[PDB]
Amino acid sequence: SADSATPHLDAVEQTLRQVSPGLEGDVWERTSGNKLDGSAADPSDWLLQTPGCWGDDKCADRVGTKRLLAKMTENIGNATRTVDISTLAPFPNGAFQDAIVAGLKESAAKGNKLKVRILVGAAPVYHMNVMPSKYRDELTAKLGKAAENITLNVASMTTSKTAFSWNHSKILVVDGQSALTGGINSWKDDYLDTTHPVSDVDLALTGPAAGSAGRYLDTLWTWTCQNKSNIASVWFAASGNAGCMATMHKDTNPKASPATGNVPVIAVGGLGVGIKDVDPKSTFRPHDNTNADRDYDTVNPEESALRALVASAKSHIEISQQDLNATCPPLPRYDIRLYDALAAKMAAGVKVRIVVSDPANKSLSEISDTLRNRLANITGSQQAAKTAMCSNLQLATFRSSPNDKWADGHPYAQHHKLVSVDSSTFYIGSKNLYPSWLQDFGYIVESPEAAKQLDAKLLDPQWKYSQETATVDYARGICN
Repeated sequence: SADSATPHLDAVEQTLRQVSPGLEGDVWERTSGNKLDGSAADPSDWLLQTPGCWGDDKCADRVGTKRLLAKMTENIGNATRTVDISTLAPFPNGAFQDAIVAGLKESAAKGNKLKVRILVGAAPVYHMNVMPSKYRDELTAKLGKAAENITLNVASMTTSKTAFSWNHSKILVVDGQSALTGGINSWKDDYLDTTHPVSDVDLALTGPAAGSAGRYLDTLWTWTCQNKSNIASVWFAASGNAGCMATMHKDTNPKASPATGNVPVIAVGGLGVGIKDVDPKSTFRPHDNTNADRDYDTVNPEESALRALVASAKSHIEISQQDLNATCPPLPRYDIRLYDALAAKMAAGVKVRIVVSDPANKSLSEISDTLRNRLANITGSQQAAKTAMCSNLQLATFRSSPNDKWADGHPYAQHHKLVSVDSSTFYIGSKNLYPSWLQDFGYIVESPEAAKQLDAKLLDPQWKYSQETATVDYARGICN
């Protein structure tokens, strides 16, 4: 018999086909033959962490931020057909707008005509600020003659006011072949023009999984174009006499995709609330969408995917987030199934590390109490839960140097949406583990070599400096 080399993806895949079989290909998809898109000088700079400093409370070394903008510009400059962007509102500004304009100029100067879609999610509280025909006109102006060659769609959207749903994915796809995604929304959002930068992470790849991200954006733009005349759902603007490009990606880029490397990946996203009510093909049979809406799960496969990734761990789990708990009624406080899966792992002796952003930006007491309570349901007592938790948990707030705050007085903050298991398989994307009902997207990658680079470049230094704040740390017998 043959032994799989991708046991973690196999497990996640099996769950996704149970929960969202009708969404395979569009909202989630497993592909082989990808390449983590790091140069030759640096094999590891597929991992776009920002700011990239460690051990320096002044953050002198901004190599990560410089690299991110160069990669955006470079990837867009190599476009020959299509550029596909999603983020949270506002529309691109500052250094990110500069990288987009420079990339588009670079591609236009090589003789290319491009189709470009720029899609942002707006919170009703934010709406007025986001004006797509204004952004269209500002981008057109900055491009100059290069704008002659750009067919542009620009839109902001809210899929549900009542259930607080809009786009939160942060994606850049060029020619359906290269993709960047992760947690980085804009330069100012992460205070990168600043000496207290926020810590964040994106990944860059090429290959079939880039097509997966284009198909996810086709799913959002199909709904956007269907609703482009409903002023309460969508504000849409286009250049010239262009239409609304619902399926830019299906149309201009094929579906069979040649391999660029040897990395297997599961692309996975969610449709939030108000795009699709249910996956009609699903037979899954498991107001609060996170914990008590079957139909919601079937159209938000990323929630199940992340819980399955946790469940697939045989040895150890590292979680790095802004928080695990939500503070946004009517959203629930936490994902019950997630904490239950973390508890079950600790009850089996699998190690769990949780690093969250400083509450200033206890937060920790809330996490450990809930984990303890879920473990008590499993182990039968509070004393047995404490044994399981204290012996298997690391829980701390994030630090990037031996200083308790940045040198300039402000606390450290982090925006990662990162999960890694068994130094083998990890998620990088925009989906937070705390309850949220937005459209999101990310990649689950199984590669021990890449996961060890993630350890060496991110998770190891992270823990080196964050452990000073730990309220629980089985490796030093701390359990407060």
